[PDB]
Amino acid sequence: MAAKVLLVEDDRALREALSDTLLLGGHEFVAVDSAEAALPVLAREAFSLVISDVNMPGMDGHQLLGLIRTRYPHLPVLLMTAYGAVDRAVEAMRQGAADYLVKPFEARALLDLVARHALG
Ligand SMILES: [Ca+2]
Repeated sequence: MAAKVLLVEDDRALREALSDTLLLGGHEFVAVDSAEAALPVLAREAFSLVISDVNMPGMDGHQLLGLIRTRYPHLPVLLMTAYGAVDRAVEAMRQGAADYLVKPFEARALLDLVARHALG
């Protein structure tokens, strides 16, 4: 029943709360703080789902998205952001993001997102 979730979030505080929720739902995860840190991990381990922040000190989530859609065509990706914008949400969906999330969102919503979108 478990999913293995890659979590990409530069905010310490939100990263830990999201990890706490994932565990609550019986889910394996790896948490990194940058898209640049996510790429080595994506080549080491298979994941059922990627959840990435959009605004990060480095490569941004839209660039990580297009990069995951290239190398891992099977991998669902959720984008989350504090600064939502309609045009960029449209572009992420057009590129095959599973969802485009404006922060914040309750822990039970994140577990429903994983169930709706993770492989398995
Ligand atoms: Ca950020």
